[PDB]
Amino acid sequence: SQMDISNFYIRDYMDFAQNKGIFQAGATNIEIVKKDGSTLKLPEVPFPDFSPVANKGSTTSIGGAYSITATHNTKNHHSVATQNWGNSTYKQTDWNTSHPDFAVSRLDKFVVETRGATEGADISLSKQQALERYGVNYKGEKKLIAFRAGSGVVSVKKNGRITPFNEVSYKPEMLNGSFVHIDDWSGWLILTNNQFDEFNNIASQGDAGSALFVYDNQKKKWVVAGTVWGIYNYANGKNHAAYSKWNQTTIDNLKNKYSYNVDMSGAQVATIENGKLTGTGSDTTDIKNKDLIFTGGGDILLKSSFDNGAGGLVFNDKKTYRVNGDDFTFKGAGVDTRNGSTVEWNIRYDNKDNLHKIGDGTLDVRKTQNTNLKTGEGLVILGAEKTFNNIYITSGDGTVRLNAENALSGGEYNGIFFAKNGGTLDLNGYNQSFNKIAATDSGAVITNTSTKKSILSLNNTADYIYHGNINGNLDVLQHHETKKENRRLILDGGVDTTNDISLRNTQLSMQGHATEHAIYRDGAFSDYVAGMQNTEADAVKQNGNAYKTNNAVSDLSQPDWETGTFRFGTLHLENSDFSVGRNANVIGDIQASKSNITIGDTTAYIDLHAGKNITGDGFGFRQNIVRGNSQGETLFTGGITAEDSTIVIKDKAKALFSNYVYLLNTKATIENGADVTTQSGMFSTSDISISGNLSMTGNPDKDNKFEPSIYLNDASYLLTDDSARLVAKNKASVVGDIHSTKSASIMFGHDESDLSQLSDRTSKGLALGLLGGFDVSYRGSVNAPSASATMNNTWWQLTGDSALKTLKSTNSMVYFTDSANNKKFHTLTVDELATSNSAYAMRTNLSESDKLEVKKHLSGENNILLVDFLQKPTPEKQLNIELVSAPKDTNENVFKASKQTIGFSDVTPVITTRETDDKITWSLTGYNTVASVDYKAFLNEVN
Repeated sequence: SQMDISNFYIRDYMDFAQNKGIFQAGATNIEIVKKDGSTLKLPEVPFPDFSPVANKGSTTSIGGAYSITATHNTKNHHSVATQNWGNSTYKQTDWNTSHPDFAVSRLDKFVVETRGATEGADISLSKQQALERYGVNYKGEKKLIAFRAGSGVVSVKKNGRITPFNEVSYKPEMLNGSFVHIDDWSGWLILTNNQFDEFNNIASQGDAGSALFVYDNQKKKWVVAGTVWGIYNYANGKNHAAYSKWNQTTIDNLKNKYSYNVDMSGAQVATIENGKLTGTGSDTTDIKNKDLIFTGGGDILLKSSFDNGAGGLVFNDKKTYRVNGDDFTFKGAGVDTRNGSTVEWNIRYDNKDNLHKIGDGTLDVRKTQNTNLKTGEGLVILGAEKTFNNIYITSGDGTVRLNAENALSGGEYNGIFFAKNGGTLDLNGYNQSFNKIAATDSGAVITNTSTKKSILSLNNTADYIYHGNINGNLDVLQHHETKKENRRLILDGGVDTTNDISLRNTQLSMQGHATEHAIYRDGAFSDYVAGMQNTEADAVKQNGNAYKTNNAVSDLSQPDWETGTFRFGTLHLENSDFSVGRNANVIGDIQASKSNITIGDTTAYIDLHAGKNITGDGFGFRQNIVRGNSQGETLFTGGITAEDSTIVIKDKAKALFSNYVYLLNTKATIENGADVTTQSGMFSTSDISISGNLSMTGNPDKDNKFEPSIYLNDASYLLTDDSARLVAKNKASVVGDIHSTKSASIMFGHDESDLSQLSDRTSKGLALGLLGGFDVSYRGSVNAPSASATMNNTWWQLTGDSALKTLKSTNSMVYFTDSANNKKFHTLTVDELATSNSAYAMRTNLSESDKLEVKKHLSGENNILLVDFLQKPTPEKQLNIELVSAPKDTNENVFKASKQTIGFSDVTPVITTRETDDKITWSLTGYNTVASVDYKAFLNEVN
């Protein structure tokens, strides 16, 4: 544990050993960011799972009740005589040692926290064979590189200067490691160079016994090469850690010595009474301190209580067994169900001791135990009411299935505690109510594999973060009778169902998870955490990253978060607050009533005990929520139906409304930097305020085309910022007035070059109906005198007096028309109009008309003026109705009279051009007679 912190952080070496930060088990292409900003690529291997390494580092699990270490630590060493993994304590019963310094320990219980490093390296391989079998690519070469972790006395080295932390040895929190080069493989001891390159961490006193791991090509599996014997220092600063090789036979002899085979092939019933095993092919009068290894299937009968000492119960074939015995009890190392064995457990485990379950098989518990389970592997069926008082699930490999009504216990957690990497609780058709789920990370899964639906109620009484997952066939419910402050439910793990979540009088946040890192000391305080912090105050000062050395598992200001994917059918909101914070990917529909929805909440939540929530012996839960500003990108995708609600989409948030949005008396706001795309239609009764980006498009089908979509606002689109952007394109029919005090942008239609096609789903009748042959229909007035509008391939049904700063119309029709109760003529007022290949269709009753007024600049070629004659003109009256008004220098050919009729008139307009001293104008000064509408067809006249 002598760490060169010249170009790396102390926490990097800790994260490495502890599978925290970037060093997740199995991860490839890991890059350590140096203090100088550049990157160090790890060797090309799936990163090792270091869970076999004991809390103190000097001992390592090799599976079951066995661990390996260094003989010269001694039988009595505090890290050998007692050995810990997670919240569990294990006592050494004895050990077997082989020269030079290799020790294998027999423990008193089956270790549930880890499968262990079950296999060793083949030390009989030659140099070259070993390089081929165990070599890994590093800086473009195959090298015999090994990985390891330990917690010998800590010191740090910066550019030569060593700073020791003499008290700091065997500190679980300080577990640290490195990848190292094996300089000597075939020699008497394996010799590793821990400073062969850059990530340099030399072994120090207390690292003795810690394991060396190498990666097997063929087995695709990390295996143990040896245990730390000692350390050599040579002239000119060279250094090796020396390793006592894995000795398979020392292991096998100890294992066999602590095993006793019981052959029940055909031999009816195994009976155990006061330490005597009868009725089998392997009868004896003890049988104590030995794993009983059962084969052949069948019944085990206790005629007395059975304390097997350090020995456990092992089942070693894919057969079924039954353990019966009055009200007698078992005590020992636990139950190891191997090779798919099924054990129907119909006795009680000792009431003052924890049952340890490992093995890939099944423990089917048929009666109430009145004691605790610790499980790490395979299946446990809870077949009785209150099967266990408490359950501790660790490592990720274990599953607990409810198979009875009322199967869990009471209290805040229902007696379920998910420790490191958790495991799966299968509700299996039964409903459960938790006040809180005591889970420490995202490895905790609550699910339901039954075809019968189950309901998971969460009733947390104060603020609380659930780190786990909710999967499978379950609905989620959080209902309170009154809405109170200070009991928010925060999900920062995940949800993955096709079912519903129901919220009533409550507050819910969905959120990503701040990645957990190693810390120096768990708890407050002379002070080594302060000293270590001061060693890197220079680096922190330079890189502005105080979170990195603050002795906190995570921090609101850190950049590394894990996305929370929340997939569900419908989220039902009744008088509730729903928030999506940073780094979420929410995928589902929302139905909201009297509710507040916030997408892009700047408040995020972190748990200062994340990853270390499970306390004591495994059956307590701690959590310390910190909250504050922490912005980051986030996503919602789906539909929303909202009544009497408010919706806010905030900065960095992207909302893809891929289903219908229905806003009934709901206040909707899209803020600066927020991005909303709606593609499956909308209805709104109230104003939508847009300071960011609202894009309204048709529905993209499977074949690169668009089904028309309708955007119906009975109120107004309010553009509330200079930076606002309202976009409609790709087969969208929009209805509703636009108002803006600001210099926002409006963009209707696809880009001139970039055409889009109709879905084969859509009949041509419907298409003409909603779009008039154009890409976009817009119906409403626009009063945004400072705003810019761009319209291409657009049908503007202009239904009221309108005002823009600048307007550009290419291949569009501005169609002046009426509504329910207008029936008045309208005026389009613009500072600058650039118009080409477009049509303007004005109505007239032969004295007034719709009118276009361009105040400052009118440019563009090839536009027609259509006139809807609402009354049949006669040859008597002198017509002289101003249709368009523009500045003097405008070219008269910008507009021409159409030779087509529009409306119910058989009459074509005659338009004449005039120059007053300040404005040129187009006036209707005559007419000509000709003896679901496709309005795009009109534009043929102007190509």
